[PDB]
Amino acid sequence: GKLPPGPRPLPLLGNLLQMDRRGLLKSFLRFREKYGDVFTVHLGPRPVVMLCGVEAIREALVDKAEAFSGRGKIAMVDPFFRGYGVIFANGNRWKVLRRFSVTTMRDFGMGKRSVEERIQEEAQCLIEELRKSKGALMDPTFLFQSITANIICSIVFGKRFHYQDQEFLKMLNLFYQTFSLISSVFGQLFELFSGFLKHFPGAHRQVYKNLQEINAYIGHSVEKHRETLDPSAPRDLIDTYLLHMEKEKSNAHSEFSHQNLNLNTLSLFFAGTETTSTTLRYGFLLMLKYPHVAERVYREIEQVIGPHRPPELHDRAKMPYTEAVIYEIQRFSDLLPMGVPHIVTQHTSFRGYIIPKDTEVFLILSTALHDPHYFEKPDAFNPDHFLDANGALKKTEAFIPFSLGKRICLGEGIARAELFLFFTTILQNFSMASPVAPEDIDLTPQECGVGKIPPTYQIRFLPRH
Ligand code: HEM
Ligand SMILES: OC[C@H]1O[C@H](O[C@H]2[C@H](O)[C@@H](O)[C@H](OCCCCCC3CCCCC3)O[C@@H]2CO)[C@H](O)[C@@H](O)[C@@H]1O
Ligand SMILES: OC[C@H]1O[C@H](O[C@H]2[C@H](O)[C@@H](O)[C@H](OCCCCCC3CCCCC3)O[C@@H]2CO)[C@H](O)[C@@H](O)[C@@H]1O
Ligand SMILES: C=C1CC[C@@]2(C(C)C)C[C@@H]12
Repeated sequence: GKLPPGPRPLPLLGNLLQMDRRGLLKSFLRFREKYGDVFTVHLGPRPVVMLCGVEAIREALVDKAEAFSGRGKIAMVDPFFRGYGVIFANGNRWKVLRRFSVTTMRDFGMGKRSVEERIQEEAQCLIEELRKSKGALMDPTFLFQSITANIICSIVFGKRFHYQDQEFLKMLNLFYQTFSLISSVFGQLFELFSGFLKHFPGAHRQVYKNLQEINAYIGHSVEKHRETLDPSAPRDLIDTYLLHMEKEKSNAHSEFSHQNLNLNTLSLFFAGTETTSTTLRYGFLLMLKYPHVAERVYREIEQVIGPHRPPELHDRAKMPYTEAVIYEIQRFSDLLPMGVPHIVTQHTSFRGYIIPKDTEVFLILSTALHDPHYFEKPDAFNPDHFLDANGALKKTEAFIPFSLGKRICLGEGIARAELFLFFTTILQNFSMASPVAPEDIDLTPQECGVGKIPPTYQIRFLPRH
């Protein structure tokens, strides 16, 4: 009958005075030193249980899924989402939204394109755009958000936007700034003291205002889908939801509400755009720092695919090196180092500790991805972390960047397809250069909070021959 151990808190400040200035993640890795894999930290007024290492995390999300499957809050965006949409929902609202989103993120209608096909098409558009740049320097952030946003758009809104569309780019800008502001030092501090800091000016207000501006776009798209809805031929995920709404309207407790429609839709957009693109940004920075890996990846593309046939998912199994590189990009880039917060949904016992219902829990995914027993020298980028003796692909159970269990990333199959196809399709057509010599490329993230965000950089894409 005790919570996990941890540093002794003060009233009001919780463990603030024991924290590391460099962030939550660093704070928690120090605590782990002292207390081991399961400990309690008081983030202002809330005790939060931290679980570290693949064994503890898997034991919680998979073996104790009846208790560890709740969703906790991200203080920076809770005032906006308020438990609407699939990411932030619990209970029956979650079950409904998850079932809906999973099915509709995969089955689209006979004669509608596959996931692979939309990605393949977006990849050709991206290569045509990169050709048109003629080797000019760019920060590729906007293009990497455009291609990942466009895959979600084709599912959600039934169309794609053009790369030079300044309105499309305005919404990409809002998603980008929001993810940065959520992961900033302020955003981390807000996680501790949201109750106090919310009365004052700060980034939380800018985040809230950004999300309302994206929400206004969605609300208008929804209305215009409603006006043109053909109940016999759903175009996209919005039409499918409208039909469920119509079908359940006689139940006042239907979860197909207007607020879930907007916020689930937003949720999918945010997650679909900022995750994969951020991974891509890091991956191309790593290719600049390790041009020998990129050159090896090209050799493999040449031998297995050739210089012109578009890459397809069937190529994956014949490309162990490219796959190792992409896993290692994900491992090293550690997109969500503390995952997304969980909450326990019933009184539970965990390695002797007793964790009461409603206790918030962070799974520190970063500790699995940097576990030195699975990855020798885990702080260095090295695709050999994923290769055996023969150069064959060695997967491992510590590779959990999508989490595990009931709340495991529902975009996983999409993200993996997007990483492989965009990565290989770009390298099939271009090598990369930049004004910064490999030795001087600094990989230090620009933010490290909920999200790990790479520094900005310039790069050129040089066409092959
Ligand atoms: C590199 C790409 C991605 C990574 C590393 C990633 C990682 C994650 C993680 C760690 C979670 C939290 C799981 C948990 O709560 O324990 C999550 C949830 C989620 N992700 Fe992904 N994600 C990626 C791409 C995507 C994409 C492309 C989509 C959209 C198609 C997406 C949609 C979602 C949704 C809707 C949830 C909430 C699931 C739920 O709470 O039921 N993610 N993701
Ligand atoms: O109808 C009234 C409203 O219209 C103007 O806002 C527009 C701007 O006129 C207009 O340029 C705009 O075009 C956006 C198209 C790009 C959509 C990109 C999507 C990417 C995926 C996630 C959703 C957004 O959409 C916004 C919402 O319609 C205004 O911003 C708001 O005043 C006002 O509330
Ligand atoms: O005592 C009653 C109150 O307590 C619950 O919430 C509190 C928590 O009790 C209480 O801890 C809180 O104060 C926290 C002080 C945090 C110190 C400020 C830090 C901010 C920047 C970094 C250094 C200092 O403010 C919140 C709002 O008052 C409630 O939010 C309010 O109902 C209620 O007014
Ligand atoms: C992919 C995700 C899951 C939760 C999240 C928030 C900022 C939308 C970090 C984005």
